[PDB]
Amino acid sequence: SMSVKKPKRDDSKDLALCSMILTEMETHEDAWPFLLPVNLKLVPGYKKVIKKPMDFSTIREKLSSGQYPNLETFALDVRLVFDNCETFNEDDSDIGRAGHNMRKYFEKKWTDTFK
Repeated sequence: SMSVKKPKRDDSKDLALCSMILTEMETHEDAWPFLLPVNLKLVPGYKKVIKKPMDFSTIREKLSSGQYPNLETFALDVRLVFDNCETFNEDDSDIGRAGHNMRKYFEKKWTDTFK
């Protein structure tokens, strides 16, 4: 509350560390569905169904331009990529499998870097 604060967690390295995580997600062999925005002209249904499209290149640009206020808003966009994927793709598809794999990979790196 006013003039009553928990001890200050050091957040000075968060930007660099989210960047490192994102590099690792970018270079994963199963990243290919997620590297670029879904082409809304070429994929029927996407535009109407997926209300907030998100992809790795868009997160990279937001990260690089100070559009994440804190590490939680960064994680929300990463998870949005996977939540979008599960909304549009069958589990038993190459893309559906990719999304599950990448979500796992991310959640581990997230816990190990920060929790």
